[PDB]
Amino acid sequence: GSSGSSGMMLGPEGGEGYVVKLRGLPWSCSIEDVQNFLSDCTIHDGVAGVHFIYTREGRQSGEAFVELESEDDVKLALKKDRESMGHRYIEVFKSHRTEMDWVLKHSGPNSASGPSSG
Repeated sequence: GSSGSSGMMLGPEGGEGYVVKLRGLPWSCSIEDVQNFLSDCTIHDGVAGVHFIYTREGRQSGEAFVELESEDDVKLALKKDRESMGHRYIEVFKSHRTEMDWVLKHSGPNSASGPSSG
């Protein structure tokens, strides 16, 4: 059985990690709501594992990524799909880390075309 991306540099950068994207979150959604929402999941670094998505203006688009500890967590998170958080509905989306990185760098109200280098 060949599963789990141990690690590789050559070819397609293999630096992804168990992550999930939550949509439909309330404009007042806080790391806490997420942590409890994905209880069945073991978020990595807890609060230090949740990444909310913002617009170029500085608002809460609703999207919010969340890092996990292991694979199982991912499969479990996907179970919280079309869920109900507080007074709204939440939608889980299977995503990797390498992605949550770009989606963020180019999400907040302050991007400035990423870093100087280019």
